[PDB]
Amino acid sequence: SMTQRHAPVIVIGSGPAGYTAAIYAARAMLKPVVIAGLQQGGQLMITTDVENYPGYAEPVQGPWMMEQMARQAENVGAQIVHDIITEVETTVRPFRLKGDSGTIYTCDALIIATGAQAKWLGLESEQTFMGGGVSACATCDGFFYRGKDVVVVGGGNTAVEEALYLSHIAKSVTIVHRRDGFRAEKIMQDRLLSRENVSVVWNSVIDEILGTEARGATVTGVRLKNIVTGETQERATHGVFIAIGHAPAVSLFEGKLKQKPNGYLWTAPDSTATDVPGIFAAGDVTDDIYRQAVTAAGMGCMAALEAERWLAAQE
Amino acid sequence: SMTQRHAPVIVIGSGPAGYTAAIYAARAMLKPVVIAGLQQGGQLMITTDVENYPGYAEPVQGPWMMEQMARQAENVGAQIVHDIITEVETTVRPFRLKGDSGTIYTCDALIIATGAQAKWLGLESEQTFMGGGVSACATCDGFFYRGKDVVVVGGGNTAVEEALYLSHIAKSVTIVHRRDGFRAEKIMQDRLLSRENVSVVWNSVIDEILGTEARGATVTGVRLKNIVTGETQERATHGVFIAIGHAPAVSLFEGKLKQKPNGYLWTAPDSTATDVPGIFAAGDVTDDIYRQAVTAAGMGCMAALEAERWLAAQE
Ligand SMILES: Cc1cc2c(cc1C)N(C[C@H](O)[C@H](O)[C@H](O)COP(=O)(O)OP(=O)(O)OC[C@H]1O[C@@H](n3cnc4c(N)ncnc43)[C@H](O)[C@@H]1O)c1[nH]c(=O)[nH]c(=O)c1N2
Ligand SMILES: Cc1cc2c(cc1C)N(C[C@H](O)[C@H](O)[C@H](O)COP(=O)(O)OP(=O)(O)OC[C@H]1O[C@@H](n3cnc4c(N)ncnc43)[C@H](O)[C@@H]1O)c1[nH]c(=O)[nH]c(=O)c1N2
Ligand code: NA
Ligand code: NA
Repeated sequence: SMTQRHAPVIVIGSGPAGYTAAIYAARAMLKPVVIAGLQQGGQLMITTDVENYPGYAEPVQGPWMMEQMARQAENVGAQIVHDIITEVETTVRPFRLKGDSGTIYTCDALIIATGAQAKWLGLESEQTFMGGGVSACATCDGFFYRGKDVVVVGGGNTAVEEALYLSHIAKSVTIVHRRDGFRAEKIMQDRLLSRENVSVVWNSVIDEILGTEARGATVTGVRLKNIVTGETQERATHGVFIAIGHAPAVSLFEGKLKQKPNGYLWTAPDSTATDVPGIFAAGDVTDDIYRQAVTAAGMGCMAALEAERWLAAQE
Repeated sequence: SMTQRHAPVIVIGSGPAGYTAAIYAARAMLKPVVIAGLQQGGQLMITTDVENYPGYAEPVQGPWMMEQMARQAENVGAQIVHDIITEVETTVRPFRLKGDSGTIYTCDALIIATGAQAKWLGLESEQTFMGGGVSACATCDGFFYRGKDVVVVGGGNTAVEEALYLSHIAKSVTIVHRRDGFRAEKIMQDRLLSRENVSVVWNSVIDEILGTEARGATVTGVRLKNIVTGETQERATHGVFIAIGHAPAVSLFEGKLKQKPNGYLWTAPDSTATDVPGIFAAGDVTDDIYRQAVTAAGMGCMAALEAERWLAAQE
């Protein structure tokens, strides 16, 4: 493989943040290279039903949308490279990245768009029912559960937020959490629990998600286990939302870039600037608040424009 | 017309910010109404060539894109109303808006997405050559002027920023400004003027943009006038970028919502919250930094999610 390769901008990640950064950087003649990573196209690759990305009259599949973005990025002059970054040197100029290929990449500005994957319980039945009643995004799928009974799993701020959102849409929400209480801001927790259509099953986990045969397989219930006693119980439900948190993809940057208390990369207000000039971060690796494709794309744009302005200031 | 009409969320504006807010609000079952305003579809209605909105492999026309967003918004349950808001009462609950129709609209949360139109010189030749060498957005059109000679008109921070961006792409940039010096941050101005491919014509205006007959009409030069002496001169050019600033659409909110020193609506960091709880602002009415369709759409999303969270907190 190539020993070493320089681009003015390198984007790490090929989700909507990375592709958008690449589109804008390429149109500014910064000849960007996108390092695609392990999942070219990012987390939208695992959904077949996108309805809230603005600009498509009808629902689209995630892979189809991300193919359009990839094509767009290469059409305007970005180059997509199939590699995974394994190390980043943040204290040298040009910045230096090592690929799993062995190639050393160098760049004058770096845009980090590595994402923050939803965490899952680790059940085979999560896969079986994925998109047929199992979701990790209430914003995305809540609408389909209008007047239906759903379960939310988790007990942190994410679960409280997802349950509160769903309580306004679903007929009922049952939250299942392995501890005896929420580990979330008290005002939010009180607000959620006071809703008449919300109940909680404490000290419990999902033992299995139950449903029909894959003709798709559709959720019809859950088996819960009390983790104190081991006793199980089964209940009917129409949907299960897994809300146990997200894992920002920050292992390259730990100890090198400022992080927020929860692990997400810190960026400046109304900006993608990290605490190292010339390194920008866009999308779900920094955004723990909105977590949408369009917000991720918007940040990608911001990062390219900021990178361009910064590079001009270095000349 | 109707005397009075309530929606949980009302969005003022039907550009990418307004439509995106409507899409997300409708999918949260907040039954939003969008007040379309004078230009349904917003400022993208006047461009036939969009290439940097992520998710379209090939270039699209602005009207076509904005029709897709309008259709999407109504498909997911938003309602578009053809009216213009003429007054907003920001100190009452529910918020009250008056339409030019005479209808009184009321809402529990308000999302402002009224935009900030580029200002133009007021020349007939600006219209003639629109999209054939006259532009008000270097980010949008600069790419096409790779190795070409262009003119930038203006002398504020916007003109300095647009010229600096273009100096990296175009063969040359000639800035034309009616004063003897820039009215921009000194570090930026020094950086621009030191570029070897940048020149300036001070104390002057564009008297006319010159070019070919509309077969489209294509720019080939400009006539400049010194506004001290009245003397004119003519020069060849391939493109003219009008960079005299933008006009945030804030006349409804002057004296009622916090504004930034330049007139744009103030919003909180990493947020669309204005200084009145339950009133959010998204898109170019608040964003004087990025000014793109995708950033505007991203803010629309943010406003809907924040509005939804806020409404839940009121219940
Ligand atoms: C099941 C499901 C369904 C939905 C959603 C999530 C989930 C889990 N979302 C949320 C959406 O997926 C999320 O907001 C975006 O994917 C975030 O985009 P990013 O570009 O930030 O990261 P994203 O996670 O998409 O991409 C990260 C990229 O970084 C790369 N990467 C990571 N480490 C790397 C390394 N070391 N080297 C190189 N590359 C590396 C990966 O390969 C990947 O390409 C969503 N949103 C929405 O708006 N509408 C919707 O319908 C849905 N639906
Ligand atoms: C010539 C040209 C070309 C481009 C661009 C600009 C210009 C001038 N842009 C920038 C882009 O147009 C801009 O970023 C967005 O239109 C901003 O979207 P908003 O939704 O914020 O406002 P936008 O201006 O689009 O919409 C404002 C809406 O508010 C409404 N409104 C105002 N007052 C009202 C009232 N009192 N009552 C009701 N409604 C009211 C209007 O009717 C309108 O529908 C662009 N960006 C990009 O990303 N790619 C590109 O190629 C281009 N190209
Ligand atoms: Na930030
Ligand atoms: Na803000």
